Amino acid sequence: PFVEDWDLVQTLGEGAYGEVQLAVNRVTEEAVAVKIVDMKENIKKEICINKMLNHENVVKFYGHRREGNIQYLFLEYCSGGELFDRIEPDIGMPEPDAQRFFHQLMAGVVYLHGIGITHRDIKPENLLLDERDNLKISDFGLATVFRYNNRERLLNKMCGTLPYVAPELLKRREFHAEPVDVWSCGIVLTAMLAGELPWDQPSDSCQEYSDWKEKKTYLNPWKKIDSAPLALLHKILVENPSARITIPDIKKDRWYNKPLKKG
Ligand SMILES: COc1ccc2c(c1)C(=O)N(c1nc(C(=O)Nc3cnccc3N3CCNCC3)cs1)C2
Repeated sequence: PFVEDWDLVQTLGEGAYGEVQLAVNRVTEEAVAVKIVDMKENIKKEICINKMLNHENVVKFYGHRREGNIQYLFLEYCSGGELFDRIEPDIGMPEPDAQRFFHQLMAGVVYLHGIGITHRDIKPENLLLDERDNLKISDFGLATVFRYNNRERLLNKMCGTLPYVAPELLKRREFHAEPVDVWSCGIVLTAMLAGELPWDQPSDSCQEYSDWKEKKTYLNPWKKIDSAPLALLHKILVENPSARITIPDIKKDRWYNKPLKKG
Protein backbone atom coordinates (compact mmCIF):
# COMPACT_ATOMS: atom_id res chain seq x y z
CA PRO A 1 0.00 0.00 0.00
CA PHE A 2 2.37 2.71 1.24
CA VAL A 3 5.31 3.41 3.53
CA GLU A 4 5.27 6.61 5.53
CA ASP A 5 4.89 9.30 2.87
CA TRP A 6 5.47 6.89 -0.06
CA ASP A 7 2.87 4.96 -2.05
CA LEU A 8 3.86 1.56 -3.52
CA VAL A 9 2.52 1.71 -7.08
CA GLN A 10 4.12 -1.05 -9.16
CA THR A 11 6.00 -4.31 -8.73
CA LEU A 12 9.50 -4.14 -10.18
CA GLY A 13 10.34 -7.73 -9.28
CA GLU A 14 9.79 -10.48 -6.73
CA GLY A 15 11.72 -13.53 -5.57
CA ALA A 16 13.51 -15.08 -2.60
CA TYR A 17 14.82 -11.59 -1.86
CA GLY A 18 11.24 -10.46 -1.39
CA GLU A 19 9.87 -7.83 -3.75
CA VAL A 20 10.84 -4.49 -5.27
CA GLN A 21 8.21 -1.82 -5.76
CA LEU A 22 8.17 1.56 -7.41
CA ALA A 23 7.37 4.05 -4.64
CA VAL A 24 5.92 7.45 -5.50
CA ASN A 25 5.77 10.29 -3.01
CA ARG A 26 2.15 11.55 -3.08
CA VAL A 27 3.34 15.06 -2.26
CA THR A 28 6.45 15.52 -4.43
CA GLU A 29 5.71 12.86 -7.05
CA GLU A 30 9.35 11.77 -6.68
CA ALA A 31 10.00 8.14 -7.55
CA VAL A 32 12.26 5.64 -5.84
CA ALA A 33 12.49 1.89 -5.57
CA VAL A 34 11.53 0.08 -2.40
CA LYS A 35 12.82 -3.36 -1.55
CA ILE A 36 10.48 -5.12 0.88
CA VAL A 37 11.93 -7.99 2.87
CA ASP A 38 10.19 -10.28 5.36
CA MET A 39 12.43 -10.69 8.42
CA LYS A 40 11.86 -14.45 8.11
CA GLU A 41 20.95 -10.52 9.80
CA ASN A 42 21.26 -11.09 6.06
CA ILE A 43 19.61 -7.74 5.36
CA LYS A 44 21.80 -6.11 8.01
CA LYS A 45 24.98 -6.88 6.09
CA GLU A 46 23.35 -5.79 2.83
CA ILE A 47 22.31 -2.56 4.49
CA CYS A 48 25.76 -1.90 5.90
CA ILE A 49 27.30 -2.56 2.49
CA ASN A 50 24.80 -0.28 0.71
CA LYS A 51 25.57 2.51 3.19
CA MET A 52 29.19 2.62 1.99
CA LEU A 53 28.34 2.90 -1.71
CA ASN A 54 28.52 6.17 -3.62
CA HIS A 55 29.05 5.81 -7.36
CA GLU A 56 27.32 6.81 -10.59
CA ASN A 57 27.17 3.19 -11.82
CA VAL A 58 25.82 1.70 -8.56
CA VAL A 59 22.15 1.81 -7.49
CA LYS A 60 22.02 4.48 -4.76
CA PHE A 61 20.83 3.70 -1.24
CA TYR A 62 18.72 6.41 0.38
CA GLY A 63 18.06 4.63 3.67
CA HIS A 64 15.87 2.00 5.29
CA ARG A 65 12.92 1.65 7.63
CA ARG A 66 11.77 -1.25 9.79
CA GLU A 67 8.10 -1.94 10.46
CA GLY A 68 7.69 -5.09 12.53
CA ASN A 69 8.97 -8.09 10.60
CA ILE A 70 9.13 -5.95 7.46
CA GLN A 71 12.25 -4.09 6.38
CA TYR A 72 12.14 -1.38 3.70
CA LEU A 73 15.23 -0.41 1.71
CA PHE A 74 14.88 2.82 -0.25
CA LEU A 75 16.86 2.64 -3.46
CA GLU A 76 17.50 4.53 -6.68
CA TYR A 77 14.78 3.99 -9.28
CA CYS A 78 16.02 3.10 -12.76
CA SER A 79 13.35 3.90 -15.36
CA GLY A 80 15.33 2.20 -18.15
CA GLY A 81 14.68 -1.22 -16.63
CA GLU A 82 16.98 -4.25 -16.74
CA LEU A 83 19.85 -4.68 -19.17
CA PHE A 84 18.48 -8.17 -19.69
CA ASP A 85 15.60 -6.70 -21.66
CA ARG A 86 17.92 -4.90 -24.06
CA ILE A 87 19.43 -8.21 -25.19
CA GLU A 88 17.59 -9.59 -28.21
CA PRO A 89 17.63 -13.39 -27.97
CA ASP A 90 20.10 -14.97 -30.43
CA ILE A 91 21.09 -11.50 -31.67
CA GLY A 92 22.44 -9.47 -28.74
CA MET A 93 22.59 -5.68 -29.37
CA PRO A 94 24.60 -3.21 -31.50
CA GLU A 95 28.31 -3.44 -30.67
CA PRO A 96 28.57 0.29 -29.82
CA ASP A 97 25.75 -0.09 -27.26
CA ALA A 98 27.44 -3.17 -25.77
CA GLN A 99 30.79 -1.38 -25.54
CA ARG A 100 29.21 1.57 -23.76
CA PHE A 101 27.42 -0.68 -21.25
CA PHE A 102 30.65 -2.63 -20.76
CA HIS A 103 32.66 0.56 -20.04
CA GLN A 104 30.01 1.55 -17.43
CA LEU A 105 29.97 -1.92 -15.91
CA MET A 106 33.82 -1.79 -15.61
CA ALA A 107 33.57 1.64 -13.94
CA GLY A 108 31.11 0.28 -11.35
CA VAL A 109 33.17 -2.86 -10.69
CA VAL A 110 36.45 -0.93 -10.37
CA TYR A 111 34.67 1.28 -7.84
CA LEU A 112 33.46 -1.69 -5.79
CA HIS A 113 36.77 -3.49 -5.87
CA GLY A 114 38.47 -0.22 -4.91
CA ILE A 115 36.47 -0.17 -1.65
CA GLY A 116 37.11 -3.88 -1.02
CA ILE A 117 33.60 -5.06 -1.96
CA THR A 118 32.83 -7.94 -4.36
CA HIS A 119 29.31 -8.22 -5.87
CA ARG A 120 29.32 -11.98 -6.54
CA ASP A 121 26.25 -12.08 -8.79
CA ILE A 122 26.88 -9.88 -11.80
CA LYS A 123 24.38 -10.69 -14.57
CA PRO A 124 22.10 -8.73 -16.90
CA GLU A 125 19.10 -9.13 -14.59
CA ASN A 126 20.96 -7.15 -11.90
CA LEU A 127 22.29 -4.39 -14.19
CA LEU A 128 19.75 -1.58 -14.44
CA LEU A 129 19.41 1.45 -16.65
CA ASP A 130 18.46 5.02 -15.67
CA GLU A 131 16.50 7.51 -17.77
CA ARG A 132 19.65 8.24 -19.83
CA ASP A 133 20.44 4.53 -20.24
CA ASN A 134 23.36 4.76 -17.80
CA LEU A 135 24.15 1.37 -16.28
CA LYS A 136 23.71 0.80 -12.53
CA ILE A 137 24.77 -2.27 -10.55
CA SER A 138 22.02 -3.54 -8.24
CA ASP A 139 21.35 -6.21 -5.58
CA PHE A 140 24.08 -6.36 -2.94
CA GLY A 141 22.43 -9.27 -1.13
CA LEU A 142 25.33 -11.58 -2.05
CA ALA A 143 28.06 -8.90 -1.76
CA THR A 144 30.89 -9.26 0.72
CA VAL A 145 34.11 -7.67 1.92
CA PHE A 146 37.20 -9.17 0.32
CA ARG A 147 39.66 -6.46 1.45
CA TYR A 148 39.81 -4.75 4.81
CA ASN A 149 42.66 -2.76 6.39
CA ASN A 150 44.58 -3.41 3.17
CA ARG A 151 44.49 -7.16 3.75
CA GLU A 152 42.79 -9.41 1.19
CA ARG A 153 40.67 -12.32 2.31
CA LEU A 154 40.00 -15.27 0.04
CA LEU A 155 36.41 -16.34 -0.51
CA ASN A 156 35.05 -19.86 0.10
CA LYS A 157 31.27 -19.63 -0.08
CA MET A 158 29.30 -20.88 -3.07
CA CYS A 159 27.13 -18.11 -4.38
CA GLY A 160 26.10 -16.63 -7.66
CA THR A 161 24.34 -17.95 -10.76
CA LEU A 162 25.78 -20.98 -12.59
CA PRO A 163 26.07 -19.65 -16.15
CA TYR A 164 27.90 -16.58 -14.76
CA VAL A 165 30.16 -18.14 -12.12
CA ALA A 166 33.91 -18.63 -12.69
CA PRO A 167 35.26 -22.18 -12.88
CA GLU A 168 37.44 -21.85 -9.77
CA LEU A 169 34.38 -21.27 -7.66
CA LEU A 170 33.41 -24.86 -8.50
CA LYS A 171 36.88 -26.41 -8.17
CA ARG A 172 38.73 -24.51 -5.42
CA ARG A 173 38.20 -24.56 -1.67
CA GLU A 174 39.22 -20.89 -1.54
CA PHE A 175 39.64 -18.31 -4.30
CA HIS A 176 40.30 -14.62 -5.02
CA ALA A 177 37.25 -12.36 -5.25
CA GLU A 178 38.24 -10.04 -8.07
CA PRO A 179 38.78 -12.51 -10.94
CA VAL A 180 35.33 -14.04 -10.20
CA ASP A 181 33.60 -10.67 -10.81
CA VAL A 182 35.81 -10.15 -13.90
CA TRP A 183 34.64 -13.55 -15.29
CA SER A 184 30.97 -12.63 -14.72
CA CYS A 185 31.51 -9.40 -16.64
CA GLY A 186 32.92 -11.47 -19.56
CA ILE A 187 29.76 -13.63 -19.62
CA VAL A 188 27.65 -10.47 -19.58
CA LEU A 189 29.69 -9.13 -22.55
CA THR A 190 29.15 -12.44 -24.38
CA ALA A 191 25.37 -12.24 -23.79
CA MET A 192 25.30 -8.65 -25.01
CA LEU A 193 27.12 -9.48 -28.25
CA ALA A 194 25.49 -12.84 -29.04
CA GLY A 195 22.05 -12.85 -27.40
CA GLU A 196 22.86 -16.19 -25.71
CA LEU A 197 24.91 -17.62 -22.84
CA PRO A 198 27.92 -19.77 -23.76
CA TRP A 199 27.30 -22.65 -21.28
CA ASP A 200 25.04 -23.82 -18.45
CA GLN A 201 28.11 -23.89 -16.16
CA PRO A 202 31.90 -23.78 -16.48
CA SER A 203 32.58 -27.49 -15.84
CA ASP A 204 34.19 -30.42 -17.72
CA SER A 205 30.81 -32.15 -17.66
CA CYS A 206 29.73 -29.20 -19.79
CA GLN A 207 30.33 -29.84 -23.50
CA GLU A 208 29.91 -26.13 -24.34
CA TYR A 209 32.61 -25.16 -21.85
CA SER A 210 34.91 -27.93 -23.06
CA ASP A 211 34.37 -26.71 -26.63
CA TRP A 212 35.48 -23.21 -25.63
CA LYS A 213 38.61 -24.51 -23.88
CA GLU A 214 39.55 -26.32 -27.11
CA LYS A 215 39.00 -23.04 -28.96
CA LYS A 216 36.10 -24.22 -31.15
CA THR A 217 35.13 -20.60 -31.89
CA TYR A 218 33.54 -21.62 -35.20
CA LEU A 219 30.61 -22.51 -32.95
CA ASN A 220 27.95 -20.27 -31.41
CA PRO A 221 27.95 -18.00 -29.67
CA TRP A 222 31.54 -17.10 -30.62
CA LYS A 223 30.92 -17.20 -34.37
CA LYS A 224 28.53 -14.23 -33.91
CA ILE A 225 31.15 -12.04 -32.26
CA ASP A 226 33.58 -9.80 -34.11
CA SER A 227 37.28 -10.61 -33.87
CA ALA A 228 38.09 -7.54 -31.71
CA PRO A 229 35.64 -8.18 -28.83
CA LEU A 230 36.26 -11.92 -29.18
CA ALA A 231 39.95 -11.25 -28.55
CA LEU A 232 38.97 -9.58 -25.28
CA LEU A 233 36.71 -12.50 -24.33
CA HIS A 234 39.63 -14.86 -24.97
CA LYS A 235 41.49 -12.94 -22.22
CA ILE A 236 38.63 -12.76 -19.75
CA LEU A 237 37.22 -16.29 -19.99
CA VAL A 238 40.51 -17.96 -19.02
CA GLU A 239 40.08 -20.95 -16.68
CA ASN A 240 43.10 -20.22 -14.48
CA PRO A 241 42.15 -17.15 -12.40
CA SER A 242 45.83 -16.27 -12.01
CA ALA A 243 46.25 -16.07 -15.80
CA ARG A 244 42.95 -14.22 -16.24
CA ILE A 245 43.11 -10.61 -17.41
CA THR A 246 42.72 -7.95 -14.67
CA ILE A 247 40.65 -4.79 -14.96
CA PRO A 248 43.66 -2.50 -15.44
CA ASP A 249 44.59 -4.62 -18.46
CA ILE A 250 41.01 -4.81 -19.75
CA LYS A 251 41.17 -1.01 -19.94
CA LYS A 252 44.20 -1.34 -22.25
CA ASP A 253 42.44 -3.79 -24.56
CA ARG A 254 42.16 -2.96 -28.27
CA TRP A 255 38.41 -3.47 -28.49
CA TYR A 256 37.81 -1.67 -25.19
CA ASN A 257 39.50 1.38 -26.70
CA LYS A 258 38.00 1.13 -30.19
CA PRO A 259 35.90 4.10 -31.25
CA LEU A 260 32.47 2.79 -32.15
CA LYS A 261 29.38 4.54 -33.45
CA LYS A 262 26.03 3.16 -34.55
CA GLY A 263 24.68 3.39 -38.11
C1 LIG B 1 11.17 0.33 -15.81
O1 LIG B 1 11.15 -1.06 -15.51
C2 LIG B 1 11.85 -1.47 -14.42
C3 LIG B 1 11.86 -2.87 -14.24
C4 LIG B 1 12.55 -3.49 -13.17
C5 LIG B 1 13.22 -2.66 -12.28
C6 LIG B 1 13.19 -1.25 -12.45
C7 LIG B 1 12.53 -0.63 -13.52
C8 LIG B 1 13.94 -0.65 -11.35
O2 LIG B 1 14.12 0.56 -11.23
N1 LIG B 1 14.39 -1.70 -10.54
C9 LIG B 1 15.21 -1.52 -9.43
N2 LIG B 1 15.68 -2.55 -8.74
C10 LIG B 1 16.53 -2.08 -7.73
C11 LIG B 1 17.17 -3.00 -6.78
O3 LIG B 1 17.95 -2.62 -5.92
N3 LIG B 1 16.77 -4.27 -7.02
C12 LIG B 1 17.08 -5.43 -6.31
C13 LIG B 1 17.53 -5.41 -5.00
N4 LIG B 1 17.73 -6.51 -4.26
C14 LIG B 1 17.47 -7.70 -4.86
C15 LIG B 1 16.99 -7.83 -6.16
C16 LIG B 1 16.77 -6.66 -6.90
N5 LIG B 1 16.33 -6.67 -8.21
C17 LIG B 1 15.49 -7.78 -8.63
C18 LIG B 1 15.00 -7.50 -10.05
N6 LIG B 1 16.10 -7.37 -11.02
C19 LIG B 1 16.95 -6.22 -10.60
C20 LIG B 1 17.45 -6.34 -9.17
C21 LIG B 1 16.65 -0.71 -7.67
S1 LIG B 1 15.72 0.01 -8.91
C22 LIG B 1 14.00 -2.99 -11.05
